[PDB]
Amino acid sequence: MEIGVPKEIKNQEFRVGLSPSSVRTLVEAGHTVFIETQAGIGAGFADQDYVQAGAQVVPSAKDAWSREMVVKVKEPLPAEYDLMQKDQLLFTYLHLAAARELTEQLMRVGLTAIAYETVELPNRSLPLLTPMSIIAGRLSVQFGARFLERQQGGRGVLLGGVPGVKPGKVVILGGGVVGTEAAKMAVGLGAQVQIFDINVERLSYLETLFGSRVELLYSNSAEIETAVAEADLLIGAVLVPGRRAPILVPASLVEQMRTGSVIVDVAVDQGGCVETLHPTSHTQPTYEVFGVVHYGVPNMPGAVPWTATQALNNSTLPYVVKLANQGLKALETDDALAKGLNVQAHRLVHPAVQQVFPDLA
Amino acid sequence: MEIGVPKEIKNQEFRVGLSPSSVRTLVEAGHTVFIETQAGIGAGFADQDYVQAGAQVVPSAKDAWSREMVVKVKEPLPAEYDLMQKDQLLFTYLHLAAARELTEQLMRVGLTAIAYETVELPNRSLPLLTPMSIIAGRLSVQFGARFLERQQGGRGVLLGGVPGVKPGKVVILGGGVVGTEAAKMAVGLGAQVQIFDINVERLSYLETLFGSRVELLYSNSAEIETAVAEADLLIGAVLVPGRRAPILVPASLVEQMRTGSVIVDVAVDQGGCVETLHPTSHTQPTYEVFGVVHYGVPNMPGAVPWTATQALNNSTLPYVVKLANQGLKALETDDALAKGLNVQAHRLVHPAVQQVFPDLA
Amino acid sequence: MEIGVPKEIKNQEFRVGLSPSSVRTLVEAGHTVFIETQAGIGAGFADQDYVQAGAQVVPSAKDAWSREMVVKVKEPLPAEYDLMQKDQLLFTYLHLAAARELTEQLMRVGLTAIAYETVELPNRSLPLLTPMSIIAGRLSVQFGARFLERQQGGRGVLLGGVPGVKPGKVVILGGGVVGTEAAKMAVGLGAQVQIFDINVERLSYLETLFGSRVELLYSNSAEIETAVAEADLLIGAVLVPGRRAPILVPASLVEQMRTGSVIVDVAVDQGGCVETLHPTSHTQPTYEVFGVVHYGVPNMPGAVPWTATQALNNSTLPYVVKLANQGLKALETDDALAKGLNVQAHRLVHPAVQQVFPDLA
Amino acid sequence: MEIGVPKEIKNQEFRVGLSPSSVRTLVEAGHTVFIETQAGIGAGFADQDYVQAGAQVVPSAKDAWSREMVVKVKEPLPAEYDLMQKDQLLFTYLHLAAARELTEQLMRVGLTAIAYETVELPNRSLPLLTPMSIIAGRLSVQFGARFLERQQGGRGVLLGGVPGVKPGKVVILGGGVVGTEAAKMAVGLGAQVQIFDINVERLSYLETLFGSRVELLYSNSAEIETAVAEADLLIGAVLVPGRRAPILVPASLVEQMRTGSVIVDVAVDQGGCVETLHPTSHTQPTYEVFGVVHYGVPNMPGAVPWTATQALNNSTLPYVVKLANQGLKALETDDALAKGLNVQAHRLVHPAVQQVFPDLA
Amino acid sequence: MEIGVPKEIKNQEFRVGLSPSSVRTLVEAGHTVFIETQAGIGAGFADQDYVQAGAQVVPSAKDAWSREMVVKVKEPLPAEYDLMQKDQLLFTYLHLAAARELTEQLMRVGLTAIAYETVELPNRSLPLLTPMSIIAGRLSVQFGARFLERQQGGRGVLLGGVPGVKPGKVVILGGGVVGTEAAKMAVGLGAQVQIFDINVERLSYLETLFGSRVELLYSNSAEIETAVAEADLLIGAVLVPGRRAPILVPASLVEQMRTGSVIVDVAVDQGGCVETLHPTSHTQPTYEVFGVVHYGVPNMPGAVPWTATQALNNSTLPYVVKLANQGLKALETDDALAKGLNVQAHRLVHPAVQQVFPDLA
Ligand SMILES: NC(=O)c1ccc[n+]([C@@H]2O[C@H](COP(=O)([O-])OP(=O)(O)OC[C@H]3O[C@@H](n4cnc5c(N)ncnc54)[C@H](O)[C@@H]3O)[C@@H](O)[C@H]2O)c1
Ligand SMILES: NC(=O)c1ccc[n+]([C@@H]2O[C@H](COP(=O)([O-])OP(=O)(O)OC[C@H]3O[C@@H](n4cnc5c(N)ncnc54)[C@H](O)[C@@H]3O)[C@@H](O)[C@H]2O)c1
Ligand SMILES: NC(=O)c1ccc[n+]([C@@H]2O[C@H](COP(=O)([O-])OP(=O)(O)OC[C@H]3O[C@@H](n4cnc5c(N)ncnc54)[C@H](O)[C@@H]3O)[C@@H](O)[C@H]2O)c1
Ligand SMILES: NC(=O)c1ccc[n+]([C@@H]2O[C@H](COP(=O)([O-])OP(=O)(O)OC[C@H]3O[C@@H](n4cnc5c(N)ncnc54)[C@H](O)[C@@H]3O)[C@@H](O)[C@H]2O)c1
Ligand SMILES: NC(=O)c1ccc[n+]([C@@H]2O[C@H](COP(=O)([O-])OP(=O)(O)OC[C@H]3O[C@@H](n4cnc5c(N)ncnc54)[C@H](O)[C@@H]3O)[C@@H](O)[C@H]2O)c1
Repeated sequence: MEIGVPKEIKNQEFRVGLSPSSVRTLVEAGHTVFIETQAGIGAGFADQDYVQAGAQVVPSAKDAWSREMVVKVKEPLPAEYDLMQKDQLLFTYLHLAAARELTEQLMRVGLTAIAYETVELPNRSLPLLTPMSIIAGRLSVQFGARFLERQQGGRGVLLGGVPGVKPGKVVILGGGVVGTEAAKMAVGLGAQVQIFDINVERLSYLETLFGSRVELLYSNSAEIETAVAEADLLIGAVLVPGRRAPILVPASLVEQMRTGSVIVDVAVDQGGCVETLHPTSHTQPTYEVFGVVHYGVPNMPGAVPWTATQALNNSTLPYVVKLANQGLKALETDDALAKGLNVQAHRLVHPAVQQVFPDLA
Repeated sequence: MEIGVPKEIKNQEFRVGLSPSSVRTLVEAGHTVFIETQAGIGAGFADQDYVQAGAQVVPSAKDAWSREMVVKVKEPLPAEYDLMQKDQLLFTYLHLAAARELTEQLMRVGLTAIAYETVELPNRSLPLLTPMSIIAGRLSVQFGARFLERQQGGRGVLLGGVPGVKPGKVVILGGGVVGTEAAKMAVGLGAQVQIFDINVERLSYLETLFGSRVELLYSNSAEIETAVAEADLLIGAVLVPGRRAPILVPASLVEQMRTGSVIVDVAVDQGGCVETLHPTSHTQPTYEVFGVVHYGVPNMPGAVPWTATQALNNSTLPYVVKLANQGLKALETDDALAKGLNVQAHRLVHPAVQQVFPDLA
Repeated sequence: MEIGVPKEIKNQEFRVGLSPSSVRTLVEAGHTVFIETQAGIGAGFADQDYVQAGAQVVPSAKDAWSREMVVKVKEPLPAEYDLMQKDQLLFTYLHLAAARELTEQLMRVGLTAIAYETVELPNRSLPLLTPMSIIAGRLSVQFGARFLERQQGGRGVLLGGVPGVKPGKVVILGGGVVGTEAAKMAVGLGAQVQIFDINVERLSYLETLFGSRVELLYSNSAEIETAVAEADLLIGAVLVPGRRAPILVPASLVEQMRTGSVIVDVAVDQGGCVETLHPTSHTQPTYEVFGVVHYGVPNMPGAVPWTATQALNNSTLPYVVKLANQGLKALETDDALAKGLNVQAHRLVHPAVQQVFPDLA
Repeated sequence: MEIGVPKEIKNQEFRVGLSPSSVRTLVEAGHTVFIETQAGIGAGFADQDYVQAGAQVVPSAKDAWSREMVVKVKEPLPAEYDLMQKDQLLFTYLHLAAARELTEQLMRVGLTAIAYETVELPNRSLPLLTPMSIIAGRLSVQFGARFLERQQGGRGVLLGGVPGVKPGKVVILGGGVVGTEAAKMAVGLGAQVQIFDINVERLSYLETLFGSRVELLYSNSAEIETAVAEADLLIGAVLVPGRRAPILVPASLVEQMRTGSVIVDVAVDQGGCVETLHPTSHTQPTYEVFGVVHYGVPNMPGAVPWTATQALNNSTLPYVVKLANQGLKALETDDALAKGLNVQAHRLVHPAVQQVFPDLA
Repeated sequence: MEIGVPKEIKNQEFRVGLSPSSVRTLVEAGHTVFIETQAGIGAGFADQDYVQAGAQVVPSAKDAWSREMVVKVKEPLPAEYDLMQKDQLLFTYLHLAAARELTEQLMRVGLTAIAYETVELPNRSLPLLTPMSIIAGRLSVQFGARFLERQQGGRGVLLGGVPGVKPGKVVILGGGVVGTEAAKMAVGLGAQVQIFDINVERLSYLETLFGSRVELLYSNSAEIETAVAEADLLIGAVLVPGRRAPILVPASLVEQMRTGSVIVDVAVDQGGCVETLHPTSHTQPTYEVFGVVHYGVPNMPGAVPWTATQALNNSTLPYVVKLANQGLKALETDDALAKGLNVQAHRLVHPAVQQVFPDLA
């Protein structure tokens, strides 16, 4: 089939729909791929690498959008609304329940849109988001260490300390995928680490990973209060299915933290579990409240596009191949794929997006 | 005795001569300490903490400089030349072989100046520099990870990678104190690590620390060339006694590195082992040569003043106490202290500084 | 019941149906066991040990084959066709889909034959093969190290290297049971290790076992090519259910490998994932193609009969006991056992073997 | 200076005096190197690699022996006696106290001969032998595992066992360099390990390396007897300065060992600590006594010439460079080098070799 | 709702139904809690702590028993039979199949009684017992070490030994929750450890936790006999669903053990797997049979009430909250809770307790 890969146009978005290794694999399956020049450059892939792989490098987005299947990272923007085609297959992150205009647009056009984030296993797991959660967890500590540096606004604490001197104290709220990857890094830098979770069985499992090196604590307000007050680095990594996140950290608790301490709340979209936290810019990634540094920049994985592009591809690829092979019939063979389906032929198909635009259904 | 601690005035210097725990200890020994207001604040110590410790908080530097002993972090600046006194004891980092004017100043004044960096054991070890080498080694990786982020100018590589994706490759030139601490951090973040050294016995010792997790390689041009070409993060940590550092990495080698890769040369004063590296600012910590990011900001430990102040104190303290107790006679009891002596009563005493200002002796 | 254990007669087969500990256990359950003299000697078990266990040691195979139940390791050979009886229970590895004559023989005779390799759990797992996969994985590295020795034909590389010198590079294709055990050994010898797999969730799990000590890579032709070219030791450990193995390594790739490098493809029966690999002898376990040493000897576990006999027994025993107790009714109580049933009363019962000898059904 | 490297002619000797990386380094120092064609091929180095390094590849040994300095691995053989020159510098392993004829030959010729094995530090350490001890220690386990395989003559025991089955038991007599490297490998393969030593302080140090994973036992006849009787693999790694090795294992003890168990005595030249052990061939590396497999092949490191050549070079190189630079005056600057001196201008200089050929002095 | 917490009156019982953190959490949910004075003191919780949490501290048990819901640790005793009320909710450990009188009492009264130990998941797991199994496993080793001390009656063996001296040998029968926690501690003290289990898949899993540090052995009489004879510390940790425990250790085996060796059978209620073991007192926790020390004191977790109270609460809490919120309707929403139901309105509801008092149903 013909596969197009336009360059990402969203602000600060350096990832790319397909890496060269993916392309190669696709080309060996009988398919042909068209990629816009420079599409891969923010991620570290030259057009050259794409040609070596069997890609046809196209000079414009029009040329890339004109294919039967388009594979991207982010949702289409208004600047590209006119590039879309009636019978395309669009496979990318959509987040439709947050973009009515976008939802209507796809609807008018009549294509079929499959969202990475709705492809779901019986497991109830979302295989195409995980890779991003792993990365965010790892980055949280890296960003946190930077902001604990004096020139960056923090107290001037080295996470690992040095023999004779106290190490930094990292408190992680939530021991799921993100919280677990964060703990791995903090431990690697030498910090003293505490993880809170409400699921004891998850806590038991974490003990198999860390042994007695990390403190594994049941999530209750009383212990949270004490721990948070002593933290140099607080990482929010909580997720709850039927809703937005619980505020485990009220402004009053924040007020009790040490000056120059830092909070990184990875749970930014769904609210955060920290009361004083809101999303931040990039020309201004942080702000202070009570002398405590706040970091609320989202899509953390965008800081490592080379690593992030491959991680995503490793997971999307088999789906890309199935679609290229069976086209629309794959949704009838693949239940997970069938669940990624959001829009088709002017109809809003995803039940979740329906309950949000009940009048769009 | 009376001990004074002025606030550091050098640019970007947030450390402080004595921490509150040190002060307390000093006060319990019979001594009294005077500290300039706000002297400890960049390091995270309020005047309050100093008063609780037994310190007398003085409102001006004059008041702090007027003591029989002054304890600081950096060398005196011209702005303080008039504050110095004839019979003081000055204990701080001096680096006289690089400051003639300063050397002459101390000479005129007639005090006795003891340099942290010349206090030396029979071991030939410099006990008061080590703490700073440990910190620099640990920070190098932390800074390196930041600069490998796309927005910071790097390729966009996560050091630890994610299962399925290649981890970052870190190459460390020199397996001494700095190189060893750097390896500890890189390994902690999940990177693939290679350390080069010319001392096999040091390599053998490192194996006892890391096992087979790190690649331990003999330093020869041939292997260096190959390794460096594949690095995401290159850390220079070489030191050679009788001179400046060897250029293990010529511009030609740098030219062969991947775009967006980063070099952190901790060996900045003595030259660096990297040809294209020079010191950098803070309003501009890095620059590019061949698409490769260069970081040459010195006194790395200044980024974590809270941790760095305590590490230094843990080591200087026993010397501070000996001086306060025995005053000048300590140099006659302590050989290491006797070696820290640089200037006394208008005479240049340190042989090393003499061979540099042979006409000052 | 009466249980017989003949000595294995197949070439190079030193294992034995029951170890002495098994026998003891069987005897304490009310059963009696007859074993041919010397049956256990290749595995390190003297007849003495068998008598201490409660076994009756019989002088001939006839005496051992004449029992209501016979327990062996390998399939019956033509030399024993006349020893079989109409109503026996035969429990051993059969591999009928590869032995028509054998399949017809059991059919004529009219016994019931249960194959270790078809006993299967709902899990779809084959509990009686695993023990052999674990052993093969561990041996692969052991054999590989031997063949990397100069006198054995290899390049003369020590897997662990020595501080100052590069360790050997081991590449494992497939991260399942075999590939995982191989990685454990390679890591134990100090090698640099890469594992490829197409299942990301398996890759994630492996990270919980190895941390960042092993490189965990997604199986794609592009990365495979690069990795394989740099390998000292290549281990094939791929398995795919609905068929034979994929050739992940074409002769062209093999041609690009270093002279004296070695390939051990554990996936020998089902083809191998290496193009240039074919089964080898024992009077000649290896051969060279492009200066690269090939090892294709099967039934690797036969090299450690003492360890292999016990591992198998630990798993077969509970089934042996159930059969001795309930005889044929066990297949009606045990679904896994019911699945091991291949032949009974002249009829070919196993659906898998039926689809192979569709005219035998 | 001119440096020659002849091809090694001794039987089964595949190492080479200088690797290509060494050569390169030498060439960059102002020196020129001549190497006999194919000299590096048994170690995995093509002439090509030597030319790339700056070597001049010579067609004959005569051409290589004709230089002011010759660098080899083994001692000169009678076939090369005529190639030697009056004023050469010969640097290689000599073992003169075992070769009278050779000793006389060097004497006649009048060159100066420096033996790797006599270069000694104040430490009393022999820096140029260690690399070989490390390798032998690692290989011992590798060879031992092979001989425990049934087809190789052993009991058929997998060192690591499998969950549910006992691992192999490895007993190491001597916890020095060799014994320690052996333990590292055995532990890596999963074996149960015991190390005996008479030096408690060495035992204490080993605990810092292995923790409680290895049993660390004081060397006394009583415990030795018990342990040895239960071993699958016995490794002799004892060394005593003023003499030959103690027989810690009398034939009577050997008689008590399990059939198919194996003994690898790395202490072969100095006798061995095992009574029934003698050196073996290569066309016959082992023999049996009491059903116990004996391995007594020496120069174990010769099995991995690629790894062994580099390990040796990493250590000899700085000495090779000093000699090329200062020629004979290096012995007057280098005490360790001065100690390597065995023969010069017809005189036997090495005190140790003198006390052996008291009439040659 | 109103929640009461009486002080535990059973002998040697220091735990308490709710910890202060639990209380706080309950109070924030809209509920009010009444606790008898001193109820928390044996566990380390002052009334003060309870008041800070929002508890109302009541002076008598009557006051605590008079609530709509009573939360305790142990079963009600005759001394409290008169305190119970018709429509209460009683949530605590009951063990009714062992207390007929108690069972009849609850029956008369007409309350609804929910037993911690019958709350069960589809998993068939008993979430409210696990926490106690983990603790018992950890304590077993701690108690065992104490009894191996000479003054306590044991042989005088230090589990970890010291470099040069054999470590203690610990044998664990059963590799489930208890056996696994015991192994963790024994390994932590430096002992040589063997675990036996009949489930190979459990053995495989344990290898992922311990690697090759522990010996993982299949449970068969032959190996058990040998291992037990050499043990310093034997820990019984076997559980079998449809019955009482198997005697894996007959008195005859015990007779073969070393004098001063110790047995701790955690499997005390269900019999023990050790023939010579019976429950013991506290004024006499052990006894000897054949010079072997026996420890059979039950409810091991009672020795660490501070730790044990919190572990239990972490697990019971969510159930306590559900009950307080939905009262009786929770059993209709919660299947696990519905399974904890033993008695209600004079009727015996639990099928298991019915089959024991078939005439009570
Ligand atoms: N900013 C970014 O780039 C980015 C990327 C990915 C995910 N995230 C966010 O990070 C969060 C973590 O996602 P995840 O994949 O780890 O989910 P997860 O389900 O793997 O982990 C969440 C964990 O939180 C625990 N939790 C829930 N309530 C809790 C409570 N009251 N106290 C303590 N722990 C509680 C759960 O028991 C669970 O273990 C989500 O909110 C997600 O949206 C941000
Ligand atoms: N910028 C900062 O804030 C800061 C702070 C401290 C130290 N440093 C610098 O960092 C360097 C490292 O200091 P250190 O305490 O680790 O010294 P060290 O002696 O502990 O380590 C240096 C090591 O380099 C090795 N080395 C020398 N020549 C080599 C060669 N050709 N190849 C490979 N390795 C070689 C030596 O064998 C030694 O092991 C010095 O140059 C020091 O001035 C910078
Ligand atoms: N010679 C012997 O004595 C012996 C003994 C046992 C097994 N074997 C063979 O070894 C192989 C391994 O068996 P196992 O028990 O490990 O199976 P397994 O299922 O546990 O492992 C196989 C793994 O291969 C992976 N795989 C499949 N296709 C792949 C691809 N294209 N790239 C990379 N990985 C891929 C799967 O995802 C899986 O994780 C089989 O072929 C089996 O027949 C040989
Ligand atoms: N065959 C080969 O290729 C080869 C290569 C190198 C070394 N070797 C030999 O291996 C031996 C080991 O050499 P090394 O470098 O380990 O020496 P080492 O000094 O590092 O180790 C020897 C150790 O043996 C211990 N020892 C001495 N007497 C003992 C006794 N009665 N019981 C127990 N331990 C005792 C010492 O305390 C010491 O720790 C030597 O005999 C050497 O000649 C063979
Ligand atoms: N005294 C106390 O305070 C206390 C507290 C909790 C549990 N216990 C007791 O401890 C025992 C262990 O409980 P658990 O939670 O570990 O159960 P579990 O199911 O987690 O562990 C029991 C294990 O025993 C194994 N096993 C069964 N039969 C065996 C045999 N013949 N040989 C070897 N292993 C065998 C099973 O395969 C299983 O892995 C139970 O009997 C329980 O009643 C005592």
